[PDB]
Amino acid sequence: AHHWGYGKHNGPEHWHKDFPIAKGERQSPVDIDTHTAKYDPSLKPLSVSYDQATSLRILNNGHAFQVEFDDSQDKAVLKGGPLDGTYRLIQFHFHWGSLDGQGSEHTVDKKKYAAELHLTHWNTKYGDFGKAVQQPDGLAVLGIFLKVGSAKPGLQKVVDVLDSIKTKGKSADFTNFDPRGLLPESLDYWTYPGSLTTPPLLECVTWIVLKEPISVSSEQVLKFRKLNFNGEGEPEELMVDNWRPAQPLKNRQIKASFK
Ligand SMILES: NS(=O)(=O)c1nc2ccccc2s1
Ligand SMILES: NS(=O)(=O)c1nc2ccccc2s1
Ligand SMILES: [Zn+2]
Repeated sequence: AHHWGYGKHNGPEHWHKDFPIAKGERQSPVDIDTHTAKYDPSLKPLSVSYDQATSLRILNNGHAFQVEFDDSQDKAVLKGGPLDGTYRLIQFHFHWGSLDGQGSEHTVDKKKYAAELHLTHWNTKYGDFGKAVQQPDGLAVLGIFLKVGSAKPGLQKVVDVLDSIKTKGKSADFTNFDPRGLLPESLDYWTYPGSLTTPPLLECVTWIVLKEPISVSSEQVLKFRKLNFNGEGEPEELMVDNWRPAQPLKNRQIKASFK
């Protein structure tokens, strides 16, 4: 079974041995070189439509924590921007570091942020998530950088439940959470074709990375770092540095929605 992780012996540099697409042509994340990225006037404004979102549950999956949504109908969707059609929000999760100087997956002119939020959506034309990941336009992931400064009020409900899902396989009710409280003011973005950043690393994602980071407090991110990779009663391994480094851009163009 799957035994990949972010440890000293099963981290990103090992993944290719069980997931050979790790060395593929459209892997994520990437470094965003802001001077090479081209303004594309043909891109549209994003439409983030989360007014009817229905969060359900939060889970420690042994790699991160994920907040899951009801994706059995169009409730919270992403449209527009580089996308054709409608993409349903299935879950969000974060990647973060052991200290504030690393944690993001994407980088901007080689700068690493303290963490990165991924809101994961799937293209409804394929009917279910499992079919969507097998298609080059199957997923859209909205990525948002976190820097450490002032607290993010809309994140606090998430941090306050983490004590209850400390170890792998623990979950808790997480209804009535509004993900709009995790967004920055501006929806200016970069976009490029890429992949899932954890195994199976499938090349099925249209990445939309917001230019404006959100600010979270040191206290908030410190609570992320108290989670465990391990299961209950097992030797404690703090859940930190659960990010994949930047991968080769190869023959891909990063486009900007803004001038
Ligand atoms: N990262 S992986 O190729 O999927 C993997 N690494 C390791 C290391 C030790 C035991 C099993 C596995 S499975
Ligand atoms: N980190 S991510 O590219 O947003 C992502 N990776 C995976 C892997 C398996 C299932 C869902 C997702 S969402
Ligand atoms: Zn992710």
